[PDB]
Amino acid sequence: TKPIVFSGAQPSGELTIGNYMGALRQWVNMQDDYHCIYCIVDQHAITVRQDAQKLRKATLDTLALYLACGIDPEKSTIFVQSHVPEHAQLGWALNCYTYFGELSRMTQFKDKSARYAENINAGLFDYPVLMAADILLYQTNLVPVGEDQKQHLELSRDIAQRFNALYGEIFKVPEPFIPKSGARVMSLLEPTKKMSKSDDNRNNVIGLLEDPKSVVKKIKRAVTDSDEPPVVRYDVQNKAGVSNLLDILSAVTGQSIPELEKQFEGKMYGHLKGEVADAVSGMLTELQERYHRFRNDEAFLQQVMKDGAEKASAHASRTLKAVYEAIGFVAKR
Amino acid sequence: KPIVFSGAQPSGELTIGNYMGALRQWVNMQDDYHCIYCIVDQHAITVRQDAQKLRKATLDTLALYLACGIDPEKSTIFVQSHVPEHAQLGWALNCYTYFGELSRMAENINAGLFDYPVLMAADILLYQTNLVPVGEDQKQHLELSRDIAQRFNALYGEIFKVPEPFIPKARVMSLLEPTKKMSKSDDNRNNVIGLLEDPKSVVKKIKRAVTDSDEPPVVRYDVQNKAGVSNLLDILSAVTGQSIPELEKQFEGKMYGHLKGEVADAVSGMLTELQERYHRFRNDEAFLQQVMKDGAEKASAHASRTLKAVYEAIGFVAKRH
Ligand SMILES: Nc1ncnc2c1ncn2[C@@H]1O[C@H](COP(=O)(O)OC(=O)[C@@H](N)Cc2c[nH]c3ccccc23)[C@@H](O)[C@H]1O
Ligand SMILES: Nc1ncnc2c1c(-c1ccc(Oc3ccccc3)cc1)nn2C1CCNCC1
Ligand SMILES: O=c1[nH]c2cc(Cl)ccc2o1
Repeated sequence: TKPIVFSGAQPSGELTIGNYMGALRQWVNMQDDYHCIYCIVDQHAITVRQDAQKLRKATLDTLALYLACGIDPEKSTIFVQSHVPEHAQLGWALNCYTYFGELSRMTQFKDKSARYAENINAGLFDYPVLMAADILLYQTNLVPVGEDQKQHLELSRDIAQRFNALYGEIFKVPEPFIPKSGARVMSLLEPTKKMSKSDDNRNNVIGLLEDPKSVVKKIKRAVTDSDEPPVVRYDVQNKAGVSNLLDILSAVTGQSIPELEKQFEGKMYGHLKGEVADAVSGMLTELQERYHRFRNDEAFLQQVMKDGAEKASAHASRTLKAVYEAIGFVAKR
Repeated sequence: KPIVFSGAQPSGELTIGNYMGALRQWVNMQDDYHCIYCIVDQHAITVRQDAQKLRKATLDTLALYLACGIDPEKSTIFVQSHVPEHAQLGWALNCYTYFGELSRMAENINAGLFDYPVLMAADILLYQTNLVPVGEDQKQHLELSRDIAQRFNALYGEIFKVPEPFIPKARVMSLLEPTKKMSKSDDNRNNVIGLLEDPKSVVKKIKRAVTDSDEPPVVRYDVQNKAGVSNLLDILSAVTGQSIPELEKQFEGKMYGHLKGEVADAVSGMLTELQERYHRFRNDEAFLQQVMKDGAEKASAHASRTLKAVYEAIGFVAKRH
């Protein structure tokens, strides 16, 4: 049996080139090498208040975007989190093996709490426990995420180790898979801030489903620096915007930063932004063409969700039965 | 017919205070209400305990409720962990519960100890529950369940019933501290009589029961001045159905030794029949397995209806069977 890959994305906001380079790109590339399981985490999405029609549409948008990126339902398991009850069941059990202080110290809870002061809910606080359940159910070996999820992944490793120390080899201890390029794509007008899929200023983001003409304009207005002469060189501290543009270009083309710096010797930010705009515009045009063919095929989306929940439930039920036996529950008949 | 929900915590040996004080009366109301008894093993694990002891205590609790007269054909009795909808609704309700509400109910407590009030709200709201018999320690918890139900209903429509406490209330006090209610969660086991205690144990515990220094000894009801004698009278009245004034007449010119002898005989007479049924049920694995299977099937059919309405209101894509 192949080692197992698991990862998820929220059907909230609009997925960006950041979500693609930090996660989805690795998801597509891992499908033959490993046994891959990819989840649309609708139960995590509702830790921020959603409109019911927007959430349902966004769940199906996210599924079609996975397929458009090249996630192949003949190679990978693709499913909607709420379709597998074992996620919530194991999540409750793992609350009892997680410390309050491990949750209160989380960067995501602190940032989200500041943004949504009127909805500091228990789900937002308990977010990392459900995510540990998502990973540990599938005997997961590798979790491809961006840098912002590292703290969450480290807690899932601590929970797995703590539970195993008491009860035996119930869980695998998962490892993060974080890319060398594109692990933390930054905002186009505030390159010290991560690119957000829920930004109130749309000019900060490159949306995967945004009009490529709109995206090219945003790239040309991306902030650079006051260097005289202008020089294309990677330096996050002193050249955050130029560095972020180089990181996006490297991630799209596969070229190294040193190769890009050599290609741009004697050139300035017009050549850099021209190449980033051309590469991103081409990628999004091809991606969106595949997207509409999947998004408007409800029979195919329905079949992928049915087959994926059936495959996930088989794995998850096996792990949950072992967890329930270990902690001392009377087994269900 | 109103729906009543009770959570039976597996750990802790039920006492004569639990039986004569509430369970005995609820056994006789199984035709008046749709009663649901949930053995709450998912609540249990907020406290680290031996796994084999928790499994045994779940089956001990099931067999004792059956022995006291809960009829699995009239009432729904089941193990919480056998119905996944409890955990599913609990997560959803976390997203509609303020962190501040749980704080107002440290770095080293487990998240289950912080979050169980949300699981209790899910347990109740799943079954369109009208009535919850709560202890005084659980009144704030029931108020949170009502607050969550009203908050969700105000956003999405009348998805949940707003549950009410069961207001109406036998007095059974601690044998060595007659000002404190007899409690199944007590550390001084000499303060309680468990439902499974043998006649020799019952005699020993009643004989140490605190009385007073009245001279002559007088068997009369007076909670202020004769708390221990009053408690023995209340226990004897609750077992036999004889009135306090009738018992006062019966023990005129009698000493506290006579009262204690009659209390022990009355209590052990009541427990013998409970204990026969308990050992019969507890050692019948196929009977207990069939009760749990039937109960979880009944509970899941009702719980699935509520959870589907909750998921539709939130906007989740419906599962593909
Ligand atoms: N600007 C950025 N640059 C690079 N990568 C980025 C950027 N912004 C986001 N990411 C990554 O995108 C993935 C999905 O993000 P979500 O917010 O949907 O999704 C999240 O933040 C998860 N909690 C969802 C989840 C729930 N359960 C799981 C179990 C395993 C893995 C993931 C999950 C993530 O990998 C995230 O790191
Ligand atoms: N799980 C726990 N872990 C720690 N402390 C807890 C609890 C609970 C608890 C347990 C089970 C439960 O089941 C129901 C469900 C529905 C209806 C009725 C009962 C409800 C609550 N109560 N408390 C106490 C501690 C002292 N008194 C204050 C609260
Ligand atoms: O991760 C989690 N936390 C949870 C809390 C409740 Cl009440 C139920 C399921 C859960 O899963």
